[PDB]
Amino acid sequence: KEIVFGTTVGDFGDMVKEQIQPELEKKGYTVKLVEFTDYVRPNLALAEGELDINVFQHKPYLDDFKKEHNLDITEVFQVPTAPLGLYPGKLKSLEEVKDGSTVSAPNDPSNFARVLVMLDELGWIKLKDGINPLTASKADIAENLKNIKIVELEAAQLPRSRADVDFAVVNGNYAISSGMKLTEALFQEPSFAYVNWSAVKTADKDSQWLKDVTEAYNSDAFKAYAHKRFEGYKSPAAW
Ligand code: MET
Repeated sequence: KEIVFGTTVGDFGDMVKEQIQPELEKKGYTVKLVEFTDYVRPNLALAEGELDINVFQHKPYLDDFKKEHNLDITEVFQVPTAPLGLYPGKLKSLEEVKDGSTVSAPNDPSNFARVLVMLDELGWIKLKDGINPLTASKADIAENLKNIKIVELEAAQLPRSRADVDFAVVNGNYAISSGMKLTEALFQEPSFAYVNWSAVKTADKDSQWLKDVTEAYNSDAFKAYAHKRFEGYKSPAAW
């Protein structure tokens, strides 16, 4: 049987080619990897049948997408994921924030809510008490303490936005594929609510090939591989 993987370019794809694939091949499987530069196509490909499984999103994003597009897909297991971070732009230190400082952020809702929670934690803005952090939006901002100018861009553009803003909050997968380092972050998301999950069509939830893939992503071998290969990554809660 052939298992078709769909991932964002970079780290999630490397995991498959460097480790997962060879492991599954010694069980008889043939693997095919399809990489995506964007966040929109993977779930569509999975639902359509092009992919048997994709690895590139967190639950809040999956949940938002499934609902908006009515797709029968579901999360299965978590994987080591690059954390969301606030990186230096024109400014080099959190201490340099000015009234009116610009901060770039991804524009899709589930990821944008994260930026607002982070700005709240840093004390640059204050979110209204009791609001759902997973869906935090601008309407939820009680006070913009530092009159921060939030610049919204398509997720894939965040890395090179650093040249035009004071600080940029970059999704990990794009930070890594754009030559950035996790240690360059001035502040990282402390939460574990966004550790990425693999997703499949609800119909395959109990398949034998999926069972083989999930233990491939949880063996002592994979954990050792991940520990040295993706240092600084957030680990699956299950570990
Ligand atoms: C498509 S949701 C964003 C996924 C991205 N790898 C992150 O964890 O920030």
